[PDB]
Amino acid sequence: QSNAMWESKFVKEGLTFDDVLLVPAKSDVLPREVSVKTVLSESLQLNIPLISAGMDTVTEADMAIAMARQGGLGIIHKNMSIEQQAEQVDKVKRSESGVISDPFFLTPEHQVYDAEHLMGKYRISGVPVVNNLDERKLVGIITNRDMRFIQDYSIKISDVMTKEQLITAPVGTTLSEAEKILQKYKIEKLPLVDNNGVLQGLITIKDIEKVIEFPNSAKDKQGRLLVGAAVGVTADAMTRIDALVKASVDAIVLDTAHGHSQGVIDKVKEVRAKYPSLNIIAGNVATAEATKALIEAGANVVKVGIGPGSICTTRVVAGVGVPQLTAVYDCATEARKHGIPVIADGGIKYSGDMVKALAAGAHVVMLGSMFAGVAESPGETEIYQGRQFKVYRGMGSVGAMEKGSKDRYFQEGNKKLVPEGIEGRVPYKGPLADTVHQLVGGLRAGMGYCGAQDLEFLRENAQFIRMSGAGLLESHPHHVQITKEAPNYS
Amino acid sequence: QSNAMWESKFVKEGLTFDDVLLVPAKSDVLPREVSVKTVLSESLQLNIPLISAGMDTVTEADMAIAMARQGGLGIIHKNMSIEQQAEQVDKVKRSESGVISDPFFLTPEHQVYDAEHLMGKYRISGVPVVNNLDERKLVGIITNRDMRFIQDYSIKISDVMTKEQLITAPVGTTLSEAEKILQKYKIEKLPLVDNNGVLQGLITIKDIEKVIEFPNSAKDKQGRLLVGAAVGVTADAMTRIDALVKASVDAIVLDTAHGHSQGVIDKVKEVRAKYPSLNIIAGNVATAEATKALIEAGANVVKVGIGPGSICTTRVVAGVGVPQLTAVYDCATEARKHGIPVIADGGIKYSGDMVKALAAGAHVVMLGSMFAGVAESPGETEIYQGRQFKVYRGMGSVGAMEKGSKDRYFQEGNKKLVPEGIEGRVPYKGPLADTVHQLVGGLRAGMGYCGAQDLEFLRENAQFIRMSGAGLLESHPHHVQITKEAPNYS
Amino acid sequence: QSNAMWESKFVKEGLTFDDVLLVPAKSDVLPREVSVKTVLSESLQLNIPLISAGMDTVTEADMAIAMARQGGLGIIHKNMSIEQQAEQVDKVKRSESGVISDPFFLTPEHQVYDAEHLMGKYRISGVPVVNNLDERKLVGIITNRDMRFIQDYSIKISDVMTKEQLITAPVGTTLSEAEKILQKYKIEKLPLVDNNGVLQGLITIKDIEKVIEFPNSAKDKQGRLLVGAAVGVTADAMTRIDALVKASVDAIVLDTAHGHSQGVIDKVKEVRAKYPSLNIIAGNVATAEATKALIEAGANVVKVGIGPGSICTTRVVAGVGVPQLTAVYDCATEARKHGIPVIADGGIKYSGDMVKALAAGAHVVMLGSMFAGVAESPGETEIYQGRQFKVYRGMGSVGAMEKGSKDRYFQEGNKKLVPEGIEGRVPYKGPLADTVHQLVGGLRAGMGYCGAQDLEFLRENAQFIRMSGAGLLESHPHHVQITKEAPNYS
Amino acid sequence: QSNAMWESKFVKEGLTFDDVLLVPAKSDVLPREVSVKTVLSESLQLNIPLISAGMDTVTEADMAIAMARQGGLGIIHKNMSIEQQAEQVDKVKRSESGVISDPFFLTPEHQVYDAEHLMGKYRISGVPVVNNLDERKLVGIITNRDMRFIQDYSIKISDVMTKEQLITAPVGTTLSEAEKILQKYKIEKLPLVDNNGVLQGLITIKDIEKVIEFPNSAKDKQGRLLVGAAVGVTADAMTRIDALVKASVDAIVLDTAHGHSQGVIDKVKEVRAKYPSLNIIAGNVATAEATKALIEAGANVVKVGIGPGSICTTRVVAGVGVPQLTAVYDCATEARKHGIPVIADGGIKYSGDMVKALAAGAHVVMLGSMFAGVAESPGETEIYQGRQFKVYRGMGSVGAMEKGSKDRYFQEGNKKLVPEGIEGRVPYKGPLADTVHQLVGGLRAGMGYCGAQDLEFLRENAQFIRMSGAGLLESHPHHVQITKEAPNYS
Repeated sequence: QSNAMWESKFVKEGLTFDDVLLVPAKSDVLPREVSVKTVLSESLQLNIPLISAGMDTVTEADMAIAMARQGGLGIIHKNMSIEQQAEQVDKVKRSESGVISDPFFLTPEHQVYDAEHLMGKYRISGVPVVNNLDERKLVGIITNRDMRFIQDYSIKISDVMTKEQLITAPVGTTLSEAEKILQKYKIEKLPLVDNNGVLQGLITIKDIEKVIEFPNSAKDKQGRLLVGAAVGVTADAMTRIDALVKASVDAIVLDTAHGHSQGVIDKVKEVRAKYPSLNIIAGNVATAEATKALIEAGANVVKVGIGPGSICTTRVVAGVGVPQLTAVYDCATEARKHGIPVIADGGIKYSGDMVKALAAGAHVVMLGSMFAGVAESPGETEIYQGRQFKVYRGMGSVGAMEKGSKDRYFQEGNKKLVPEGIEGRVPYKGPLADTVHQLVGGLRAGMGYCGAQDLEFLRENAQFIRMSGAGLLESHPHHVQITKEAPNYS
Repeated sequence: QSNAMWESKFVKEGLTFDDVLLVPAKSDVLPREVSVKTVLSESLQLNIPLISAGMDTVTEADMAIAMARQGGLGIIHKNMSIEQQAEQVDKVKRSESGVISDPFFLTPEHQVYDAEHLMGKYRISGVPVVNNLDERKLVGIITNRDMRFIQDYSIKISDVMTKEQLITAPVGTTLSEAEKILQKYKIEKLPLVDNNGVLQGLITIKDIEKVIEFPNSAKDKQGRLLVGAAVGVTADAMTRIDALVKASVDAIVLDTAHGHSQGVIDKVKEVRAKYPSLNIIAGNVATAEATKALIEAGANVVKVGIGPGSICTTRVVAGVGVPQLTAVYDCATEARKHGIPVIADGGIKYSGDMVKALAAGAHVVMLGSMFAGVAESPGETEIYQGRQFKVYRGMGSVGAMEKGSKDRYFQEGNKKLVPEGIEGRVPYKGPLADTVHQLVGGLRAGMGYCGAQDLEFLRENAQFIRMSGAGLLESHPHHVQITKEAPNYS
Repeated sequence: QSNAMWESKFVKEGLTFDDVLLVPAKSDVLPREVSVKTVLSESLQLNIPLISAGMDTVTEADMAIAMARQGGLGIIHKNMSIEQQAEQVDKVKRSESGVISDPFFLTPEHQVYDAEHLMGKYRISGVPVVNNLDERKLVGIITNRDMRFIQDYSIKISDVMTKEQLITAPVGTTLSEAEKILQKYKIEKLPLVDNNGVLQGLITIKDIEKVIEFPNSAKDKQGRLLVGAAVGVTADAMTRIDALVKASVDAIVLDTAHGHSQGVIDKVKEVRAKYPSLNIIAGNVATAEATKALIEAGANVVKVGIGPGSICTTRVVAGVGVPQLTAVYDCATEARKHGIPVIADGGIKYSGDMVKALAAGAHVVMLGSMFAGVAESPGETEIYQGRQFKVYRGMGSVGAMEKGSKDRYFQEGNKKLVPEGIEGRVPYKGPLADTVHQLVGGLRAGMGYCGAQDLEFLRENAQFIRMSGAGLLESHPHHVQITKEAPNYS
Repeated sequence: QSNAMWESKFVKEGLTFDDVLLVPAKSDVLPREVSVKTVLSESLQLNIPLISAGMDTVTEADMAIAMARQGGLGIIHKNMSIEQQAEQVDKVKRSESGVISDPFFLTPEHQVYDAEHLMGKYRISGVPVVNNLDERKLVGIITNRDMRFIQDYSIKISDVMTKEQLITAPVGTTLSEAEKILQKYKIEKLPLVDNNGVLQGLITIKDIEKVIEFPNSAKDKQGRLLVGAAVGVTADAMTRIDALVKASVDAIVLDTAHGHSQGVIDKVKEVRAKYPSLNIIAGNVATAEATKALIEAGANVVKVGIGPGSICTTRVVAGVGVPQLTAVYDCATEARKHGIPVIADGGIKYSGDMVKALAAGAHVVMLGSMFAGVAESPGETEIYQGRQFKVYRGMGSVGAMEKGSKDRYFQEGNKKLVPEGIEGRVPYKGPLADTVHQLVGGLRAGMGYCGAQDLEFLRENAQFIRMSGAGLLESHPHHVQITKEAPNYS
């Protein structure tokens, strides 16, 4: 077939969110009752199908805590040093239930400075103290309550801790039973020791009251919040990866602009080979062939989308891409054959778009722009025309690339950059929870319409219908002047 | 066929009003002579193919009176209490010919307050008086003319009514013969009694002069204006329905966002089972399958459209919908097999759109936005830039849902809403009659072009032709500066 | 085939000017050398494929003179009385060579008032005088030169005409030979008489110098400018037609909004039957079937287009129409079978559009909006933002209908109108000739590209290629700021 | 097949840049390593696939020097006299290595005026002097250093040149060896003479240091910069061509609006016949048939595109054209059969567009608008709203045609023009090099995505995917406010 490539140049046709509507269907299930949980793997389980993009304007520790608390996942960005990125991961892991099996501790010879340091770093209200670092016999605890009486923090621990026997509990004490012990004895902390009195761990009422406050939290087997981390394909990738895995990261995202590059495929094999059980998310790919190549290399999740991002110019400057809905569907067709979930990354303006990507076969969606004006996002708020804004930049933008996204665009050494992205700003949105509430609300409605009691049914079942540009103008509100909008719509 | 659902995801294609034009055809019938009447059922017969949407910004008693007087139908909204909604229905039923068979009456021991109450409630110029409530022997009539001489309304009826024998007439006296009796004896009221003088009814010149004033009125077998009423699927639906049926409502609209929901199907069976002859309009559905399921459940009219409304965000936030012209056609294809009419609800900007929906198979169209700035619509007029406006909100909007449209979106108990609609404003349009005149005028022209002497011919015969976006720009006025517009166009 | 009509509803697809480009082709012919002439019939022959629409804002006598002088045809509108419309036709016929065979004349007993009247009415510089009305012996001529010495015009002709034998010439003297006689004897007028001296006719240097000034003029066999006239389908149509034919009109346009109406078909048969040789243009039709029905009724030209006009709302308000390029092609396919030419009426914004309509099979195009700001058009110039404007209204607009276009919309008696058109304004364009120069220039270029030495080759040969909306944005100028435009483009 | 032409009128469908995206593919090659060189012929070899359009607002000598220095090609425009155009070509040829084999020289009897003239004309820092014009024995050199001591330039050379034996070198001395000789003896000039001392040539450090400064330069076998020149089809074409060939032009562009015109085909045969080895670029053509006809006539490169230009109105005014991507593909399909390269001329807004045209089969792209605001372009900078602009006009614009582009539009003698183009302005872009850097950068990224190590692989391999208008809005940045843009994007 000498001329086959040449003749098939223009045959393919793609579709995106605005070309298409979901067709309503026979439904015995109400929006209220549907299940929105998704399993990306046995060690990664979300209560909502949402991930925040690793981007320096989108996700850092607080955003990751917030997302995890709602049931989704944050991906900490790589535009910081290895020490810095692993420190962020650790903060997220230790937000709740973090010191139960692996406590920090001090000796009476440390200064109050150290105790202030740990408490502020992890937001944990007390620090257990041991006789020395070898034996680790618990001698007492310095807490936030002890702290308010201390003026100069340069003093040694032994001076501020007045002994009284404090209530401790055996190893493997559990939240539910710690809940009554704290209640019964009227205490906020519960050190865990063995029969020899050696400190094994610590439980706080925060650990307990956070379970009540965020009942939908996405957590590992130990009850700690899930967190992911971005890693590029660079000579230092394994080093970055090593420190992440030691910080108990639940997933890495190997993040590149072209997932089908041999360099990416090799890095995945090399990472899978060193960490057989590590959750590995790899992207971006827009095709079936690319999807199969990442999976065979050992990726256990595949991230889909080339160019669709609100801030990306890849399609404009390089001329390259696939319309996102076709991309998701093309990639989901392949990954389904392997029982592998895909992430739809980029292009989602409204909650409806999310529904469409999930009905096209994605297990989960990853959002940049809808999360950047949110309160937990890294940047602070800027003023334009009296209203508050937050900066949002493409990983392809010159600004982002100077701060270490260069490898993503294969620009890694270059003195003069050629950006695939742009810089912009988004309105301040308030706390993340409210944005998720609307997102999940729109999903529940659509699943209601499509008769899907859970996300699996939705991917396997839901049917779309294509429309014209005139079909799009009908779908939006039209030809009436809008006095007041909604959180779901503009 | 394991993979069939998966592969058919993107095959369907929809069309809306702007994608399409009607093809002109051999015509011996002029616009002037065509028949625009439609039968939704033997007990529901419209002289124009128009219904006003039950929405709190669109239809209440006056709008329903106005619509009925022009030949269409109002649907009173449910965003009021059951007492309040049935009271509205009653006002519409009693506007004309309402007391002929079931008169109100008083005894001389009532106060003038009561007489003022009835006259103001029904806009009827006089109140018959009977000796007591059991016998009901007519002793006389207090009228608007008697009223102008009364200062304090706290006084008893017996004091103000000076006896003179008044002209009465036998039962079953008819408008045409009442017309000459009032004329012959020079009177405005004509009580109806039996041989024992027991009040049976009342006829007024208003009853007579309204037939002359609105020759196209849509009326039941008794000559009273038709009226419909909205009912949601709620634990209290039957209660609401019971009071409506007792107020002589001609149709209920069971109104939900997803008509294909099992909960809706069951409610229809349950209502059909209790009221075999009640006119039951059920929606909304966008498909053939949904249409068949409502009909088998006992719906005798089906209402079509998901998302197309000027104020709806359903398609944007939930991602769900079908382009309205395809929806109408898909649903009309199914209902035709059963001899069941469909209503096209939502999306109509211009009179031409109306024609297209009817040629696509709808028996009738239901309009929200084109009727909201009209004088008879419930809200009053707001000022923006010196011009008068009227508020118009989607039943999906937060505002509407707080006032009781929540059940429509399956949000019925929810503390935090996720709206499918938005709030806006429309220009004040003057009296309803002028808007209907243009609507019906555009319909008559199109039927002229398509060679259709009536609406049936139009549904069975008319052919469309699809066009591009460039085809749409040609169809509108283009590339000339508009100095003055028209009532039909912008 | 019970369900065939129902299923074929959406199958048809139309195209308009903006959906399509002409494909360039092998060309040995330069723009300069191509022939742009068209034959609508043996008695109607244009040197350019252009007609001005009969509309009260577009064509009256001067516009018709101007158009004819350039090689096209004016259609005088019917929004004036029968006397008035025939008077306009007569002015156009008599502009050049009008008195050669049928001269006006006076007797010495007429007042100078009469002579002033004729000269001003026809713009002819002199009036022949005869002894009396029966014999018609030429006694002399009162001219513009005689006039400048006359103060009071109330005086009798005999008083101002001082006799000198004047040079006359025999009947059937021709322009070329009159040209030398006027030159040889140094005179501006040349009365024509017989051997008995009875006035037969008159020739002026204007008649001669106009042939030189407008070498491309569209003229009848007698050398008089061609003119057309609009006629509606009304009880008075034949009366209007009779006076037109007596004024030597070359064509009538039976003009209706729906050409496929039985009423129009019957009127054409009835007119064809009374005037077998009259040129009859009938429209509007958008289909093949309609085209065949008009032709069999006796129309010898068919006018095509429903809704495409810059000022028409027909498609919006009635929902009715066909995209103009498909309309032209569909109608041209049918008329070609009969050797019948079609006119493309409406929708042409640029000279390129014209080329496309002709390549789609139209013999000629009819322009409203491109001719309304022209100097010869009936309205005068209005001021908006310091620049000069001309009003332009759709025959469907309320304004036009009040002035007698009602029958066109089948509204003929109606107290309350339902308009198919709108009112607007266009910039003042200067003399018509400059607008035609650009129009014809664009046509010559396109015919150059398509390799067409004449219009026939262009209709039979030229191929189009369809494009998207993105194809349209490429075709226009894009993405550069325009400092100065051109007469061909915006 | 009597009716075949008639029925095939609407079947063809075209695509342009915005309808289409490139599909990413398996890639072992990084953007950094890909080869962007193209061979238009053995005597024309570019290091980047870029040509600047011959247009009076785009390319003259400096632009041609700049383009050649970056690896592309300038085409000097024809809107100047033959002397003037050949002088421009000569300046480009002599920028580097121009006097090595064919030196200018003077005799001591010339004035310093002559020496100033040559140095300023060619930007060469010194002028060799010979005893007389026949023998041509080198007696010395007047340089820029000698010049700074001279006040009145009217004096004879012999007076200012103080003799010292100067270092010369044999014929065929090469840059690399001249580089050390200049270094060893500390001199900036190196005259070349034979054994009899007859001046053969000259080498300067500029010749040497330019090779280092512009390592990617596009050069002929002699090491001189490549340059092209525009020629129209006119009675004087050969004369213009003769002087160009004598100035050592590397290519002529026979430039016409319709390449398929017999007049163009004949001119190509006639030019090919007189200059069998001359590089001949001919256009414009949009079709396969036109492409084959130019090639058989002797064109060795074909230039593609009718109407797509940012400033062209051809499609609007003449209605003529083909969407550029289809045009390139249709023409590349034909030329590939002959081993003939095509140029994509017009329509490229962004670097991505460039990639698409090359993947559609073009060997090279030709840019007008992207190069007009560049510093080396002929016009100077205009002020609008405080920012600097550069005028850019279409060769079809009235302005350009008055200055001699008339023949291109077959308007060659015409008193009154009918333009195919428009006049506008573009922002000042700074030095050309920066614009090329971004252009080449975008190309390298796209080739990275498509897995193409060189341009051949890209044409033979790369696959596109079609998208809707909604697909285009996704591809651009969407729905976020842009605070700062990039050089690649807007």
